[PDB]
Amino acid sequence: GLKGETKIILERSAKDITDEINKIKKDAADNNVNFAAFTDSETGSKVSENSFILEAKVRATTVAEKFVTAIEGEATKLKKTGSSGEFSAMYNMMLEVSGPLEELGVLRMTKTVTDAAEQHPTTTAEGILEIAKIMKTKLQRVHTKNYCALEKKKNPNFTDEKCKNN
Repeated sequence: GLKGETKIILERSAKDITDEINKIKKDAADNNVNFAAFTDSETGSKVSENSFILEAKVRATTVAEKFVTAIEGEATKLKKTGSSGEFSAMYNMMLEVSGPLEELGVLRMTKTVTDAAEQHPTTTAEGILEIAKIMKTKLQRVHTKNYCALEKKKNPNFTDEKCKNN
């Protein structure tokens, strides 16, 4: 239904993120750093004391943030949301992307997004704007968590109630 790049435009953005994971893996191996350090294991505070893991995690985040913000913008009216199914199609991928990110890191919370379908529709024209409220939560929780440790290395003066020290 969509002509020109407007069709693959969605796939193009997803392709970058998909490949982004591979870019870090090859980079991590080059520096010979424990890749599994990203998630390591579930046990309270995560180690990954190395700035590389925390810093690299942002790279996988910032790029992902574009996808979420893009959904709200791409909403347009028809250009991206061609058919009535295209509206949810955009969010459909985000649900799947929850995997790749989980591997590189990022906090899991597909339950909140999935649960949104129960109360809220799924991702209709206005539904995206409304349900988007839940998504923004992840952007702050993921960023704030990695953000603190980010400028933390720069100076010990860094402090914030949002982020806990170890």
